[PDB]
Amino acid sequence: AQYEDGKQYTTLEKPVAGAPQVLEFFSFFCPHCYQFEEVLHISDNVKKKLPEGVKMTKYHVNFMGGDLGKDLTQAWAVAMALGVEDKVTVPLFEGVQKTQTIRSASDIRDVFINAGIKGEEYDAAWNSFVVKSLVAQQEKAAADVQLRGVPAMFVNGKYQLNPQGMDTSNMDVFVQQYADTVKYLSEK
Repeated sequence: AQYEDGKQYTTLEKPVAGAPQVLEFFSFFCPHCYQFEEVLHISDNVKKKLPEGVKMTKYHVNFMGGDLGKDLTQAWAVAMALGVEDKVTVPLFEGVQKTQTIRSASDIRDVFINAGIKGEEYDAAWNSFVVKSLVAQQEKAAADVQLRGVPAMFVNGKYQLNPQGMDTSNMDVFVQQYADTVKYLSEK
C-alpha cells in the first residue's frame, strides 16, 4: 500500500469512542511543537485539506514543564474559552522557548494583556468553572489515548500520525505529506 499502518501512522490497540475528529496535542515547552506552529503551520495546512464539516481540536498537556506546564494548560483553557487562541499562541511559544520571559503564571497573564485581553476578563476566565471543565477535557482526552509525547495528532480516536516515517529533507513536502495523511485517515 502507499499508506501503511506503522509507517505514516499507527493504529490504537484501544480505540477511543466519541473522540474529536481531528485531535492535536502540544506543549508550549515542546520544541517540535514550536516548529509545528511557527515554521510548518501544520494545524493550518491540515485544515486546508480536511473535507469540510470536519472540526479541528487542539489541547495543551501537563507533562512538560512541571508547575508552569499546568499553568499553561489552564491558560490554554482560558484562550479556548475566550476564543483568543490565534492571538496568544505565538507569544506564548516565544515567551517560553525564544526569549524565556515566561517564568510564572503572572508572566503568562502578561502575554494575554499585551494581546489585548482585559485584566478583569482574563482573571475571571482564569477562575471560572467553565475553564475548570475545559482543563478537565484537555486532561481526559490525553489520558484516554496513551499520551506520553507531543506533538501528537489523532484521527477519530483510532489513528495516530507518525511523522517519524515521512521525508524531512524538504519542509514543504513534509507538511503536505503530513496533511494528506490526515485526510486519508479522515476518509478511512
